[PDB]
Amino acid sequence: AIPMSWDSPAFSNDVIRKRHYRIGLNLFNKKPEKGVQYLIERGFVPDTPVGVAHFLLQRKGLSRQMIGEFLGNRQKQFNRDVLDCVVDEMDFSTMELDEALRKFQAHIRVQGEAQKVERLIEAFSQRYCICNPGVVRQFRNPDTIFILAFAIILLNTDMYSPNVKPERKMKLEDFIKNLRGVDDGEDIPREMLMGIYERIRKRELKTNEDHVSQVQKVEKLIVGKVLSLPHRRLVCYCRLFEVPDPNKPQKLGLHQREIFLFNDLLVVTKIFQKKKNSVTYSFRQSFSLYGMQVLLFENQYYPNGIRLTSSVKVLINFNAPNPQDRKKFTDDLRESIAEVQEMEKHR
Repeated sequence: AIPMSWDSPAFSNDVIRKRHYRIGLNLFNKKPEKGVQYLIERGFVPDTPVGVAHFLLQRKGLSRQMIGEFLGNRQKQFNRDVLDCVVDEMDFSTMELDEALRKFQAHIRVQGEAQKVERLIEAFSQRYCICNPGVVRQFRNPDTIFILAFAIILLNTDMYSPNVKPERKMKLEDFIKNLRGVDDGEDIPREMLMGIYERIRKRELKTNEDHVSQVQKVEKLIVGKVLSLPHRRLVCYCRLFEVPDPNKPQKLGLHQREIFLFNDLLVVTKIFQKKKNSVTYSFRQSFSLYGMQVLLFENQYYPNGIRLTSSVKVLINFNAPNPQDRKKFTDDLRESIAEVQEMEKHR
């Protein structure tokens, strides 16, 4: 009885598969335990340690804070064998401790709560031990590599801190002085410390950017009337025009709005500052995507109307600059609306 349309289930294979995948990453970026089983249930990764390990190091859309929060768990064994698996496909041979830490820190954020930091460091240090045993041998107590890894982290934080005057920052001799007697009473060979200090000074240790990085650089461009949570991702950016009254015409350019669509939130802004190769946006209002519907319309004064509603009833009215931007934006907003609705899990 139902006619075939383009909205029939026979045509939504790709759309629904990709929707589930994005939901999986969304549950990981909120709670990595619920997220990870979600993706093995739907078969996005095998239930293997290296499987989850290959996934966390390569897939985009995963928060590096949330990856480190996961890989840094002592309780779960899988997290430890995924951690040992992630350190396995990182080769630290013919490299100083700081160049190994930098490579390791490129994938996992090494910050936050003392318990889980100690642990990624613990697991990192031993991978550094296995790989360059020789260097370990000129250490009275191999326990000192763990101590030295934290000293490098402490050096990096201090050196590139915006909160310390340059003259109150750690000098090379202050770094050497602080490590005196660290090796169970003996000192670490000084040229090794010269190297370390002399190369963190050349280049700060920085974690690789992720989706949270883009949301926070957008967030710093908005002057409020706090969106960089690890689950939130930027979907699209669009210029629209707001419509106070769709029954009268308006001059072109009036009520110009810059819209930011996130996977669970829609923020409406208006241009604030102007030149210098960018701008700020004065936050006007934001909308939850739950219960929201997009009704496309047009009249004699607005050929490309967009209307946002709910029945949980008109949120706002927009006119798009052209039909293409209209199709693209409404297609993304409808997909983000479906993502949020599907996500309302009732377990």
